[PDB]
Amino acid sequence: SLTEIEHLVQSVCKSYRETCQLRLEDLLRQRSNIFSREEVTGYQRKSMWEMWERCAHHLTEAIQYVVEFAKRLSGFMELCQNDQIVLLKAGAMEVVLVRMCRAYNADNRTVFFEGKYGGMELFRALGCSELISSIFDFSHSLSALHFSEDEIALYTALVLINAHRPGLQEKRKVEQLQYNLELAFHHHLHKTHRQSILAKLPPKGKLRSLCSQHVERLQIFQHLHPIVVQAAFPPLYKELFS
Ligand SMILES: O=C(O)c1ccc(/N=C/c2c(-c3c(Cl)cccc3C(F)(F)F)noc2-c2cc[nH]c2)cc1
Repeated sequence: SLTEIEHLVQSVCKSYRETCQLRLEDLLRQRSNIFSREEVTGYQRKSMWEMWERCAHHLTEAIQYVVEFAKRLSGFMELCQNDQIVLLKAGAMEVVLVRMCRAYNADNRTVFFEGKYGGMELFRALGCSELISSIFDFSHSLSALHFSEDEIALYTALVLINAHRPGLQEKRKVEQLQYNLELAFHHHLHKTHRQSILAKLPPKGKLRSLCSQHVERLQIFQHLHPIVVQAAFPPLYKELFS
């Protein structure tokens, strides 16, 4: 049934639109709005721990939007809670990292952060320059594809719905969702004459390794300087915080 796959594309893109935080038109319109040298120095002089508090708050919010995205994916709520948590634990921050490329400007290597665009030197006080550089580099590689909003929506749905995640109890049910999302993505790329991006997408293991380094650093900061989380998803919170 072709209309079932067309309906799936529509529903995935709708969930993405309802959870994507900033509209692409707003991000693009703000590209000329760049932090001044005075404003960059103000961020660099902030305590590591204040920048950590700010970034942790932004990342928690971003994860929560990804959870809402997943909750609206067809069939996700029909998975058992164990498998929902397995998939979100493994993939929600990977989706956050992919979503960042929308807010990245490859021409001056800046990201939209707290209302204006700034380079990675904005984050100097965190003392994480290698991680920050890796995140910027990863956003650069995606942004060069000119990833469309529907491409991000369908691709990030597949980042989440991955039947190979260790620990799933109902692997056949996740497989069925994955196959339908794969078909939705590939059908959409053919319709829009964008199958050329398939060979240019991040290779196997690159997003995994970047996310692993990223979450490891967040866990170190949270151990040294715990933040208060506006916790909305107790089963997921319990897996990440201790
Ligand atoms: O509302 C809720 O219940 C809820 C629950 C969990 C949330 N995020 C957990 C985080 C964090 C993280 C962040 Cl975002 C900030 C500070 C410290 C961390 C730390 F690393 F300590 F966990 N990093 O990766 C994840 C993650 C989530 C799914 N897969 C990976 C957010 C909101």
